[PDB]
Parts: sequence; structure tokens; C-alpha cells
Amino acid sequence: NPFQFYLTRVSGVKPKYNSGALHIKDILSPLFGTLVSSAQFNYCFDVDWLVKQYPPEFRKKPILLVHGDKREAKAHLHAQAKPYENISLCQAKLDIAFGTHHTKMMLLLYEEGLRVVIHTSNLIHADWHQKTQGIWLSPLYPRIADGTHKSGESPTHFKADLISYLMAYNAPSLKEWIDVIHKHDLSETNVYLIGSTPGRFQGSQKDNWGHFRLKKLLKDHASSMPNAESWPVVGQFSSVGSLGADESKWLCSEFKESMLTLGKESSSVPLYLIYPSVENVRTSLEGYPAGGSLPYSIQTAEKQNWLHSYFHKWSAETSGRSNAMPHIKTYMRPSPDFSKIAWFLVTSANLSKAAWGALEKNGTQLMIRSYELGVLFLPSAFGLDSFKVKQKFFAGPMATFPVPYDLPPELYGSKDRPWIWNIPYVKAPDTHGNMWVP
Ligand SMILES: Nc1ccc(C(=O)O)c(C(=O)O)c1
Repeated sequence: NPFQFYLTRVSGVKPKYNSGALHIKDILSPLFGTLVSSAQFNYCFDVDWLVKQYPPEFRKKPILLVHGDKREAKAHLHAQAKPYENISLCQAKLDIAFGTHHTKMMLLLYEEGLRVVIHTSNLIHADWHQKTQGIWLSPLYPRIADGTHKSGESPTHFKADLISYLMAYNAPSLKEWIDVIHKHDLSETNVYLIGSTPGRFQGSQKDNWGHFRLKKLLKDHASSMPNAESWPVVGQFSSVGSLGADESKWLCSEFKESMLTLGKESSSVPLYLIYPSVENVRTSLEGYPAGGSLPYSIQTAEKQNWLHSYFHKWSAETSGRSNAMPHIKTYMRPSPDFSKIAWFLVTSANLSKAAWGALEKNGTQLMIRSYELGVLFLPSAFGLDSFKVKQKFFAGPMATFPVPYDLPPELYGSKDRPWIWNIPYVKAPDTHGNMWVP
């Protein structure tokens, strides 16, 4: 496979469903490279646990934690890291209210080169235990010889784009990592970076981030096909923001409009949203506690009941993960019979304006509250017109893309409800014998 898209290991499924999966200990193993330094971008950290995931011989190498915590949360994280003299911290500025540092990324500097890992898991035991999470593994990027002048750039512009994402933090510890990236050859990269950073973007900068970044890449690097209006959009996520009083406010007016872009020229496109039902969570490996990582509040949900008619159950027989609740986020463009896809995105971004951006100032400014990061797989970047959908995620041409859940998505039944994490469920017990009482 050329895609280097992986799922995390899930405890309790049969070995055939973990054979091609990766645990964090696999990613950090010496087999992946001889570690010199690393940066861990994330939201939530268990520092004691995190250091134990590095190989013993690498546990004193410098580690930078990139986070968004403030005030007492920030103090708690520093207290976690204080016992480890090799750990430094970078507080990402969040100068727009209600923003989050969501991005999940590892920068791994080795004696042999550099690796970038863009993934969906928090750095805590539970996120790697029994959840469906996604990982993109970069190639081992070699160092450019001292005195040699080459760009090290890929046809997808990944090197400049990753540097641009890091520059937006305006942080000295990340300028060090920018200088590291400058010194390496990233030309083999076949994915496009799609990032979000906090700000208000107008003019040229509008296309740099969020859903306008996606739109720009689809305009420039995908082509429209006949009957494109019949190719659905699929979005799949672990959290939902306030989207407005009806679908015209944001979901179908700018979000869907960006996602249905194909090619340069100028809607009844079906929109499928995949988000665990209450029954999905109850019967999951974790049981109701899985819902602690699906943070859709009743205050948000009761303002947008129109949204739930778009919702489809989580189902992942293809990867043996129907009972491993999703914390991965993915977006893609399948054909009308779901046998091909025009593109696939794995990202930190949930279904929210904070993550993707919302237009302001009479449509001239894109406002983003949060840091997000994902990678886009486009057929053109692999010399293809479309991707065939892989029939079984872990089965055996290699030009078929490993979609990790079942197609077509299945609409909620009349008795199903979206998982809402801060109301009780006491009708039926979960797989551990328990109810849910927030
Ligand atoms: N405050 C958060 C809300 C939602 C999520 C999610 O991704 O589901 C996260 C996260 O895991 O980073 C953090």
C-alpha cells in the first residue's frame, strides 16, 4: 500500500483485526528510527503514561508537549511534567474565545532522518485501548546534506505547508522544529496537509485553513465527473458543535458547499453524517464510559434537532471495529454505489464551526477558533482518477483505499438517538453491567 493509513490496536478483537494496526509503542519503537528528540502535539496528556510508551533507551531524550491549556489546567500539566527534566512545554495561543488545541501530531527526529505522524488519539491510555483511531505515518525523511541546496519539497507542497502551520503558533520551541524540517527532504510525501489555526482570514489567506483550504485543494487537484451531484459526501466524527437553527446557517451552505467541490468550473448531493447512537455506545467494548469521549452536550443538541435526521450509526465490520467507538474523524466523497471514492481525509476536526471555520463580514472573512490538522488523500497525487474502496480493511491490488468503516452508512432507526454525554441512560445496562449517570 502507498497510503500508510493505519488504525490503532484494539484490545479484545481477534488478532486478524490488529495485524496491520499500530499501537503507540510500535510508533515509538527503535525499529521506526533512533530517536533524538520528539514533539507531541495534542489536547489531553497523561505524562506518566506517555513517557512509558517510549522505549526505555529513549525515555530521557527531549520531549516537547504542545498544548492549549490555560490557568489551572496549564498548572496541572506543568505539574505532570515537572518530574521529567527532559520534557518542555509549549502553550499554543488561543486568543479567540472557545478555541481548543485539538491537533494530534508527533514530530520524531531520528539519527537517520525525520518522521511526521498525524493521528487522532489523545496521549492517554483510554484513547489507544478500545477505540477506533486513525494514523498517517510519513516516510522516513532523509536529511539534506550540509551545503546542498534543494527544496526538499513534494508535489503536494507538504513541506512548506507544514512549516506554515507551525509558523502560525509564533512559538520559539516550534521555530526549532521548523529549522529541523527545513533541513530534511520531504519530497516523497503524497498527501496534502489540511490545517486549522485560530484567526480571522481574508483575501489570499482565506484559502490557507479549514474548509476553504479543503475547497481550494479540491478545486485545484480533483476533477468533476458526470453525475457528480450523485456522489455523496460522508462525514464521520466524535463531537458536534452548535451549527445553527437550520441546515442553511452553516452545514449545507458553506461546509457542504466546500466538501462537494470538484475541479475548477462552477444542491441535491446526499450528505451522510456518521456519529454513534446511544445503542452503539451501550453495546461497545467500553460500554457507556466510551461516551465520555463523545462530548455532544444536551444544551447544544436540543437547539438543532433538525441535524439528527442526517445521522447514521457507527458500523465497522470491515475492520472488526463496530464495538470500538470512533474517536477518528474522517470525511470522504464516495461514488453513488460506494465502490469508489474521489478523496479521503483523516483529521482531528469534528463537525463544528470552531474546527472548520465560519464565514464572517459578509462572506469575506473565515474565522477559526481552534488548531486542527489532517491529511488529504487525492487520487491525482497517486496517478489515479479515483480510489477503489477496499472490501476488507485488513485483507489483501494495493491501489484500493482502506476505508475503516462500512458503506453504505446505515441511517438511525426510529428508536435510535444520538449519543449525548451529559444526560443519564438507565433503561438498559452496558457491556460491563452499568448504567450512565452524569
Ligand atoms: N475538548 C474536546 C472536545 C472533543 C474532542 C474530540 O476530538 O472528540 C477533544 C479531543 O479528543 O481532542 C477535545
